Amino acid sequence: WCYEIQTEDPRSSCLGPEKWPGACKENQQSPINIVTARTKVNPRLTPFILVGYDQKQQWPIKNNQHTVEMTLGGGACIIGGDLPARYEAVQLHLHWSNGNDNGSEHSIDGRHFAMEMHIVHKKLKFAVLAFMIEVGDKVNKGFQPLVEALPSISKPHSTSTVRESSLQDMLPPSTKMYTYFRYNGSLTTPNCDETVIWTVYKQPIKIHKNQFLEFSKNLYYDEDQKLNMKDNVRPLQPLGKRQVFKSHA
Amino acid sequence: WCYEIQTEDPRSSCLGPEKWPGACKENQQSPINIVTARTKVNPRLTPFILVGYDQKQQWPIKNNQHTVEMTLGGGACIIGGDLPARYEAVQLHLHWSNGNDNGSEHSIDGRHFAMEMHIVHKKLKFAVLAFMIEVGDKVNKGFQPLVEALPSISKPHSTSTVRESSLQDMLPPSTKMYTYFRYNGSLTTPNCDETVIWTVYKQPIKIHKNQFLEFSKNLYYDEDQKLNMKDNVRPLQPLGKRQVFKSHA
Ligand SMILES: [Zn+2]
Ligand SMILES: [Zn+2]
Repeated sequence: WCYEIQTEDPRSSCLGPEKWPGACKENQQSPINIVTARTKVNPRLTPFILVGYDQKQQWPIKNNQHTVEMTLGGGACIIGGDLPARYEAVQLHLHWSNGNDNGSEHSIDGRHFAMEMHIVHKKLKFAVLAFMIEVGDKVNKGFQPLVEALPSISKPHSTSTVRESSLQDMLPPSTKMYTYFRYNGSLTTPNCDETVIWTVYKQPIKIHKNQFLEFSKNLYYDEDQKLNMKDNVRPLQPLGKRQVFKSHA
Repeated sequence: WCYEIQTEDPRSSCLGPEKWPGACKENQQSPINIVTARTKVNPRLTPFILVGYDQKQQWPIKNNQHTVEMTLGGGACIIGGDLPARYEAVQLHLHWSNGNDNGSEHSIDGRHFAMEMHIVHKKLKFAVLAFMIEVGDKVNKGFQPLVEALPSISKPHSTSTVRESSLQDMLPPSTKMYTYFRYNGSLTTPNCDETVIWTVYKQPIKIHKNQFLEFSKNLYYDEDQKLNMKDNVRPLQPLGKRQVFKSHA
């Protein structure tokens, strides 16, 4: 399987998003488009309890042929937030594109952002905290460790390490983590298992244009390093019957 | 009203703890002694949601004639933790003594620590988060801002400001804020209103001996600066009928 952009090469054809196996063709899929005015409020959607996000560590990263995957291994976890149980933070990655728009998978009122960061949590089924990233005129110190380590994982399957930093510094301030949307869905990559509880935050994280451009300039999809990594996003999926909730009243 | 140590001067007598007015003589009072083995577990006592503790600020402090009071004004608040509603963080202060023991008001299994920090929250009746402080061989950077500003509030009613810092850096890591004790009680200073929900944490905060000694060496109880501030603790109160809960099973 590969993203649309990967099937543009005359030779070496492979399965585009429209031809993905597994549960990819099912009913409840992700991403989705959030229509703010149609969301129902649910009081129970109170801010999450972040355990271990304040711990600085050396995070092992790698180019997994689809994105930059940063392994967390349970050094942190989330409790509460109307979740069924406690979830251990397993990994983190991002989806991005060419410009300031049409780079995020989900969209809030038809608007796409520059990138989208996904924090996957394994039920101690999947709790994925999705954040939108916007490009700004200010350097975001919290994203510096990741940016600096990209030049090392240029080649697919490369492995490296990010200097001492915490998950907290990458996320927006806690006073901005009040408003979010919640809905049942699935992974946005094969086999697209429909066992995910999504939490997409309203407030985006802001990084500088140069930190942004650094991703596609350094990462590659293939061994020969001919295709720079970008447009690694899956197109919007139909809402179907499910409802999308908002933490706010 | 004044603490025991203040009634030792031959002249100028005033109301010691045993002669405090208001609700001070009532049934449900604080501090108390926590007997770990007699505490009942309550699942609902999950970690608190800290809102705004990660925000660095210039905190206005003052010697309020009884301790160092650091005003927070609601820049932060707590939600959850089986509390009835959301509580706004109003102020912070400490109680201390002469040595590594017998300096904390509460005690865990008859053991007292060097100091005790109180974070008061106004119901948006009172939610007070109490932390024990232990003296160690390592400098605690998070406590540096407060220590440096003590030399300024030496005189009673003095006012000053603490350099940019956050409430978070003073508290122990989140992975250590799982275990705590909860019980109904009151303020430990007149008028001793019995409208407090206490949360005393098991894991103490560690500061250097020199940061410790800095408190009594700099603060004074009186205008003429004759009595250094220490032993500003109230003696243990009888448990009575109420039960003390533990977050852990
Ligand atoms: Zn993803
Ligand atoms: Zn107190």
